[PDB]
Amino acid sequence: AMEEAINATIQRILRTDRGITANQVLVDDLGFDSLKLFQLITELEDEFDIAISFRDAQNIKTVGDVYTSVAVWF
Repeated sequence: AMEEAINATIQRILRTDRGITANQVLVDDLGFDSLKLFQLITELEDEFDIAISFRDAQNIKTVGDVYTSVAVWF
């Protein structure tokens, strides 16, 4: 639900219909680069009306880490 929305945002940014799962490494598995990671953080801040610290954004490695970064607000 929250997760489905995060997956949709991930898919929109990467322009893919591939399935998204919590174990996927953003860079190694999904092909995020620095621009697309910036898009992800800022899109989610705007989508969910939340804020994610730079430090936490730095430390996000997997899809699951993205879920728990948003989950803390809900």
